[PDB]
Amino acid sequence: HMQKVEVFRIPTASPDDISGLATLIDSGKINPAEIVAILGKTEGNGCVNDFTRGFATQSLAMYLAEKLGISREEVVKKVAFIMSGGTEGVMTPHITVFVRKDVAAPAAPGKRLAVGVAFTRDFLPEELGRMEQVNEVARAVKEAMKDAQIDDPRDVHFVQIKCPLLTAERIEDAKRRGKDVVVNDTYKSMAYSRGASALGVALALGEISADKISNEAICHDWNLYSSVASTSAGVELLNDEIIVVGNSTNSASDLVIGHSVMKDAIDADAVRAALKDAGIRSDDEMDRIVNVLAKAEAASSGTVRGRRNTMLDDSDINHTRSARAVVNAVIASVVGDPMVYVSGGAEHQGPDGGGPIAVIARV
Amino acid sequence: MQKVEVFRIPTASPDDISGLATLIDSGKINPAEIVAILGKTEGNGCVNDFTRGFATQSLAMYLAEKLGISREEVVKKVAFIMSGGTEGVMTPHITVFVRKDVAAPPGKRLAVGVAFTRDFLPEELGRMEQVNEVARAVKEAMKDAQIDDPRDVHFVQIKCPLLTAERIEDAKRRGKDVVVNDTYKSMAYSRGASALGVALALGEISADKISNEAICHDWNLYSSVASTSAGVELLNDEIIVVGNSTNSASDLVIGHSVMKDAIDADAVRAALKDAGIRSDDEMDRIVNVLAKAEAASSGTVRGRRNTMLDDSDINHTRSARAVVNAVIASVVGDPMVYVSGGAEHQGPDGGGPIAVIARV
Amino acid sequence: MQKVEVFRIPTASPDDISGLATLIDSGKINPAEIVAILGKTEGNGCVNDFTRGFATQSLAMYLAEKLGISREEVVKKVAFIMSGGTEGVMTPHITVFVRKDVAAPAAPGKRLAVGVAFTRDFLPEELGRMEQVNEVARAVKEAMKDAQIDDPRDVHFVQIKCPLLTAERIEDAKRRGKDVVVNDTYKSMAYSRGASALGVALALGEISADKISNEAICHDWNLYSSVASTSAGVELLNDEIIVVGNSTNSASDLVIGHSVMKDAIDADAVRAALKDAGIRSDDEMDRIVNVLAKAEAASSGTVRGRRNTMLDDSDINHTRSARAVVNAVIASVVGDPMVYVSGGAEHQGPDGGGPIAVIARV
Amino acid sequence: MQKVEVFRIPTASPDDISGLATLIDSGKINPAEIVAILGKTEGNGCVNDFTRGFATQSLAMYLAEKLGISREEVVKKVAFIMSGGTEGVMTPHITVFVRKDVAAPAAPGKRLAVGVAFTRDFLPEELGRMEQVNEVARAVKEAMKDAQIDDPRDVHFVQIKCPLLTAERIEDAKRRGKDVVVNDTYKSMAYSRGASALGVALALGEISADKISNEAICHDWNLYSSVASTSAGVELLNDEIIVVGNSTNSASDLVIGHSVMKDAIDADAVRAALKDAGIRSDDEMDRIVNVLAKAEAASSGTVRGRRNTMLDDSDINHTRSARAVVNAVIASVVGDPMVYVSGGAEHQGPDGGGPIAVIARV
Ligand SMILES: O=C1CC(=O)NC(=O)N1
Ligand SMILES: O=C1CC(=O)NC(=O)N1
Ligand SMILES: O=C1CC(=O)NC(=O)N1
Ligand SMILES: [Ca+2]
Ligand SMILES: [Ca+2]
Ligand SMILES: [Ca+2]
Ligand SMILES: [Ca+2]
Ligand SMILES: [Cl-]
Ligand SMILES: [Cl-]
Ligand code: NA
Repeated sequence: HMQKVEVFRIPTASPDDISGLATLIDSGKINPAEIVAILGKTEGNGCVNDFTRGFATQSLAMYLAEKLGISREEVVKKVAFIMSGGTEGVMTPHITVFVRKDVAAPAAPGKRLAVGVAFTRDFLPEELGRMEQVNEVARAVKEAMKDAQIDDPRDVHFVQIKCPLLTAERIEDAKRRGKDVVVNDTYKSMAYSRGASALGVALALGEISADKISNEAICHDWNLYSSVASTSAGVELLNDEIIVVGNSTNSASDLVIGHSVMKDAIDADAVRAALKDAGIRSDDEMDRIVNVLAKAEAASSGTVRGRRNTMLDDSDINHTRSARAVVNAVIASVVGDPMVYVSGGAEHQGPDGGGPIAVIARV
Repeated sequence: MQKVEVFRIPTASPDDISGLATLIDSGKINPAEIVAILGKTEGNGCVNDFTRGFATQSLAMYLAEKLGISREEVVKKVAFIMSGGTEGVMTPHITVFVRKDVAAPPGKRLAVGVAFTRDFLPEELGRMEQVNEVARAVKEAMKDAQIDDPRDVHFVQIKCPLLTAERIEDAKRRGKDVVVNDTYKSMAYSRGASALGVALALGEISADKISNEAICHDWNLYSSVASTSAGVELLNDEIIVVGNSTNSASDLVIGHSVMKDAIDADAVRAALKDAGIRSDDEMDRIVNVLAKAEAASSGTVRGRRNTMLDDSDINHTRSARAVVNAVIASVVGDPMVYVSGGAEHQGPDGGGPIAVIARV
Repeated sequence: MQKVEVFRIPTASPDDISGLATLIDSGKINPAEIVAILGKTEGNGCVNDFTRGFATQSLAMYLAEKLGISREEVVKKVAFIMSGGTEGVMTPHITVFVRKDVAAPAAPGKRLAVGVAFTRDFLPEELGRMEQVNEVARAVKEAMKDAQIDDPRDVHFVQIKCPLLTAERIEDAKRRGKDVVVNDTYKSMAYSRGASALGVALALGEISADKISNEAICHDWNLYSSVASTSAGVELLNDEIIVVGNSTNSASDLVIGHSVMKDAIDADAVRAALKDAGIRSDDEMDRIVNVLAKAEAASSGTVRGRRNTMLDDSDINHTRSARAVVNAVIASVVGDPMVYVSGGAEHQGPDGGGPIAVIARV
Repeated sequence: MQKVEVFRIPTASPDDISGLATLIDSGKINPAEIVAILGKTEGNGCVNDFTRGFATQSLAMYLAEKLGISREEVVKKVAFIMSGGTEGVMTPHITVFVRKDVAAPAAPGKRLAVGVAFTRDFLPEELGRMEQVNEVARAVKEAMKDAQIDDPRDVHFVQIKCPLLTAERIEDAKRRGKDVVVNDTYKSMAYSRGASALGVALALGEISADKISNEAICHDWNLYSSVASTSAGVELLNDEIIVVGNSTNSASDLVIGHSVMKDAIDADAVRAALKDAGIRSDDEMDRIVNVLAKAEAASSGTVRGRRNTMLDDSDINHTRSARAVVNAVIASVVGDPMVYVSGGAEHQGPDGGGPIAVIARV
């Protein structure tokens, strides 16, 4: 009959903590068969050797499989699990659970929160960071939009993607088959996978025309970017998982989403603009926030507003960790709550050194 | 009659003196009138940070050849307070304080005073001996500042020592124990004892509440203007009192507030207001912002857990510095501001003082 | 008559069960006979290492499926001790202990024997204090009985997993009006390791009870066990104990020997432990099943009079460095970096050293 | 006739000149005869390591004061090669090379010889490319001549300091319309080390010019020098070269020998290098002046087929781990962790290995 999306931002005590989700299920507030996606901030280092991502997904899949009476593999085929590691600074570990009910109510007036999920095919290692990944992500984004019943791409406000990376073993597999990979480095492969996936969002939503995107442009032409894409790499899967979040004229949700783009890592004005775009027009209305979701990164210039920083020169602390700490702190200082989603590495996600920022709010 | 000028100078590396050299060579700074240099250096700000000493040595070399005197005499004349750790987007820079005596014709204006303490025994670090001696030099520096009312003191910056392996062996040889065995934790004890010395001198807390057992344990005791930073390269405390005096002709003033926690942007705006900055348009009057940052002992901020105290890969003082610099930068639009970590007895638990120096 | 078999298995990731599954599916391991798994997992080996729990969860879920029982029942039945930190060239792997009942002839001298025991859960304010010492000592005695070892001189390695403090657990303690032994999460690992190690020494008669008190724990480094190997983690709230030795009631084709490294570069002690396990020449290194060792930074900040920065390095915690060093030393003697090295050797060997054991085919 | 003396001096900090000053004040070192100082400094050895420059500044300032000349003049006369990173048990120290002409007899056989040479400054876009290879090769040949070595087989170690790319230098290159060899500050160290190492192999005839191109640099690991040892730093724009060998025109009471570690745990190569320097037994190890070696993670992510995480670890860069490992292996053979080990051995020995030299008293 009618889609109603509910979104639950749940604090976690550890990567494997399912207790807060279990409390909401046991109280009857969440039917677990209606969960379509879980977006996590997990407290590993968010870089190459972060096993909290897989630990969290495994723990959630185990739990939901037992509650639903189905196998873990069926849960993973059915539910998007997107775990973004790295909870630096004051950023609070948490999960955001997306529930899509089917209700016997009319659509609410105007446009209200809508979500769609789609998975791509698995990618061969030589496809990561290249047009194959761009075009297949674009196709899956369009599918998720239709799943969400969103017709106008301007009504898409955040497209969250989990994407793969290259391990030593996967690079060697490509080599044994006579293929080369986009880069022979696991950490850099995360940027290429994030960037190709983001360009696929831009292609699908019409933010960039197809004839401007080529292999040569991926992670090189920073004038090309999506204003709503948010992509995050991990070792666990070989495909991309996509969540499209926007507003539909055919939704019964009591929530809406809005967004802006941070021009740089300290752009508090963009945080306030994203809040306003989600209907939050004053500090007292900040209690309507469900979550804030943003991309952060170290600008390629090595500077912010003309001031040097060491992020790209610091050999002890990877720059994606520093970028996450900074943007989480900036958002937290505006909204008064560090339990917000910030992910690092914003290739083709907002301008160089900036990133999209979206707000899910109660109406 | 004293006048104080303050110069915030970006640096390209710990040993970079070129920005200071440009201002001297252009006549805008007379090196003989420099009384203190407060630096943010790009080492890790913890135990094995050698950018502090590298920066001090490079500056001492340079000012010695420019003043015709020896390096050793320069360090006895000028306070060098190098705070390592430039995490996040925090920009390495130095802040140079110039104090020139100029006869001139109301209103309170920036005044600065310096005072070195005697050298401390390692057994005295983090204990009442350090507290009482620091309180002495603060009043001494209050004097050089020509400031009579402690309510006119807005920031008290201190470089304090730490306990090395050999300084522990020394107290061991001499038959005396030290406040703690961990060299990293001695930084917190030296920082906290020094801070209590400021609260004691300024009458922020009465002396009968301060004991050895209260140091780094009773967080109800704290100064609202103290800012202390530890390093390996000395054994005494170097104190800079900054405030406003009627007997001053400076074109600057200093205000301050206290960050209740690491994301307290309201306190940043209050500090700006206390220094005469009332709108975003007037932000260009900032000379520098100076703040203390730290991880709260509860492991939380506004009820939300974070990993700073559980993260074995990144020391919590590094994270706290990144966070508070990003918050201040997002208010003033400029990450080149002074943030130092470890705020023991400096503002409440999880918070710290924040001061703004601004043109009038 | 018990027969112990030990399988050292390379792993591709913390959750990799494929090597164990291959041995089960080939018929080489009956999963019902597994009594303990000792892992090296590739997290940072410090407070915020979740690879330890990820590995245990993955193994318990796999074995639970294979055996037709719940995960909870598997973790009550099988010791899972995951030591994080695979720095330097140290290769991630698990060592699986299988114990079966057999009818076999007697008097094979003494051969490898294994026993397992668990303590109760500890409150945060008990870590690093006599309650942990005494509970561990009782469990060590139980594990010895499980191993059918009555003579403590026949115990060659006592491997323990023990808890640690997080900021959240310290705050729980404060809310209940209790003070923890130390207010630093990393240092809490040393107190839990040290108290657990002194519990081994108490149980084996290496130190008399009247010499152990709260004040001595992590302060009197001349108190130590020569066989204790303890390892701390966020993923458990009790201690798990594996006693490994030799007994006359054993039909194993394996034996264990040990020595004590006096410092982190004591290759002589590696060769002495090999010899105590019956490996008398480089030509016989192929009989190694695994080498198990403790490593640590010396409190003096030195090795043979030479300074190092392990205790002063704010970027890399000293147990990470000690593991890389001692693994490299062992690897250079035996020609294989896939050996067990655990860092932080409080009351485990002298200050700056630690026990080292070798499991070898006869 | 040239006489070379070499003093290995422990340091308490990067700026510690006291051990050197002791040797000068007692008359054992004439400061005007110092031609090079090779240091291990206790920074992280990567991009943001300022202990290297801090050490050089302190040494240049001290020597300029002793010789009555300017800092500028000292750095033009003396090679200062500070290699950061003292991980594991590796002990910070400096190795001071003293060379003087003498009127003395010969030939007592071949004895230690040293020569020094500097290259021009490099643009950022020349690092890791043939401009650096060829100019380094030119300078190695010059340093050979300064050492009075005509036979490349008598060169046993070629130590080099070379530049790296910072974010600001990469951005500047971009503004000038020039792309650099790699857009990554950490990886730029590998390209500078590797191009410099190939310069050595070219100068010494270890590899034909035919085989070297931009495309081969940090790609064809079959190309390598067996004596090159290179180390990158943020504190200079050129390459500084120290050639160390033996020649018939030497009156030193020292010799150098070398081998090549095939991998990070090749203790046999350590003993081979000792033997090549005349140290035939454990009893003769008191003749060591220093051991100098290159260490690295193999591009395969393995040692003798065993996986490690050095290339995967986002918390600790692999050159830090490699240094800890190889220093520990050497220390366990010679009983002393105060030896020189530098990380990143691109085109320096085979993939995963590196050269190792020993300077010994005859
Ligand atoms: O923030 C991020 C970005 C990514 O690519 N992968 C993560 O785990 N965390
Ligand atoms: O921020 C800080 C605090 C300290 O104690 N020492 C430093 O170098 N930086
Ligand atoms: O070991 C090393 C290698 C390098 O490239 N740079 C350093 O400072 N140390
Ligand atoms: Ca971007
Ligand atoms: Ca405070
Ligand atoms: Ca020990
Ligand atoms: Ca090599
Ligand atoms: Cl209800
Ligand atoms: Cl864990
Ligand atoms: Na799991």
